[PDB]
Order: sequence, then structure tokens, then C-alpha cells
Amino acid sequence: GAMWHTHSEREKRVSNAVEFLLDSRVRRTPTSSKVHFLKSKGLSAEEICEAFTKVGQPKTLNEIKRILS
Ligand SMILES: O=C(O)c1cccc2cc[nH]c12
Repeated sequence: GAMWHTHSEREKRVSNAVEFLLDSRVRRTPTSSKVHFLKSKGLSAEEICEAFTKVGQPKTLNEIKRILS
């Protein structure tokens, strides 16, 4: 309907991403693989960046954009 729920939808993407990044096997995959996965789930580059900072493994915004280019 008329309510897009943009904020809660963005929050769910980032929290799902944080949970992905913390998975035991996912942690032992390269940053590029993780970035590509999150992009395929509809995260923006900023949201990917935010998720990496939240798991204590900050990546610069430019690093994310380079992987996705
Ligand atoms: O998206 C996840 O939370 C997730 C968790 C554990 C393994 C995989 C593999 C792709 N995605 C995963």
C-alpha cells in the first residue's frame, strides 16, 4: 500500500547481512564473495559497508564499490 516501511526494510537488510557475515563458514570466505552475495540480496554499497563495520571488520565504501564494479 501507501506505507513503504522503508526504514524497517533497510534495518532488516542490514541485520540479515550482519547475521550472514558472522556465520562460521561465511567468515572464512573472502570479502569479495561476501560483498557479491549481499549485493545479490539487494543491499546497497552503503548497507554492505554498514554491515561490515557492525561485525567489527570495517571495509571502506570505496573497497565495496571496487568489488562491485
Ligand atoms: O544469509 C545467511 O544468513 C546465511 C547463513 C549461513 C550460510 C549462508 C550462505 C548464504 N547465506 C547464508
